[PDB]
Amino acid sequence: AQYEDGKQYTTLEKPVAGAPQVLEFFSFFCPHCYQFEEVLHISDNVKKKLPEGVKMTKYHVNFMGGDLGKDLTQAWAVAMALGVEDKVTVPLFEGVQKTQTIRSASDIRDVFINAGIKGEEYDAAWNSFVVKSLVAQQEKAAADVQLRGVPAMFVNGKYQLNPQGMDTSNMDVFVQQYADTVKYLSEK
Repeated sequence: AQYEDGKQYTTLEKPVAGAPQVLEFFSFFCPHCYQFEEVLHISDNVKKKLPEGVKMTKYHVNFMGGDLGKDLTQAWAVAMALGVEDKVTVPLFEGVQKTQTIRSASDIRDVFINAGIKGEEYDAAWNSFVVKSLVAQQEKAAADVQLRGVPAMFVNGKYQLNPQGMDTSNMDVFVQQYADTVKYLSEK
């Protein structure tokens, strides 16, 4: 058929109860994640095709970058808690991978301050238990899909996107196929 298990997607042996409808994992240290987000715009192309009432969730991972990697997962929790993901995603990626001006937790915080988040507001969130629970949620989600690498995307806790089984191509047909596959999976 057009969409096939083992081709554009695979099926989790252990489906995840209560999982987000569309769940993406990434790291700000991850070179292909930079490409996915800043060049291919995978997240945004997926959203433009998602059915009504389907939300996208995006989580950061710890296993790249050591201490700074964990700081970035905690900062991503802060972004989620404050609802400023669309203000910090580009400067965090560029800070880590383009300019390489993000080397410490303070450097991460600078991105938020420069983006207009008040210092008080960032620090209260950073130190909050709401943020510690959001870090834990991100780690738990990774365990639940038995995550091995990033970038990665899962639909309804049952299906895993398999870009390896899609076209190389014009980047753009790849992106289109990826977004079309997510939409098919969401309706499955």
